Amino acid sequence: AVPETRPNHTIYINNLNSKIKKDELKKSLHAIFSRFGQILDILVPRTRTPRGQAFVIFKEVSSATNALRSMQGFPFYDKPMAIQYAKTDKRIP
RNA sequence: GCAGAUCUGAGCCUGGGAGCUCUCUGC
Repeated sequence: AVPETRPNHTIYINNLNSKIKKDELKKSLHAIFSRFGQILDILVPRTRTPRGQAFVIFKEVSSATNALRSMQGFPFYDKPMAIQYAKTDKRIP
């Protein structure tokens, strides 16, 4: 899937390491992405099979923008993160 | 209904994974 996106509060990360427990994955994504700004939630959706996908919802769009740029392709648990803006913002105002 | 659960529950769809349904648990 290669959808048209535009900046919003939420980034979509895939190519994550599927061997990492979901609770540890959430804590590690929080620790590394909180440098860019306040995080409202981190979602790791349950899929029929493990697929290495997560969403990080930032309080400010600028935080998402800087995280997307800075962390694109960066190793996380020995795999390069692939990052996009979310197709549809997951923030709940 | 809401929230969770599978490399540690399942059937599909897909066949270059942001898909669907079920089952189970709590409320």
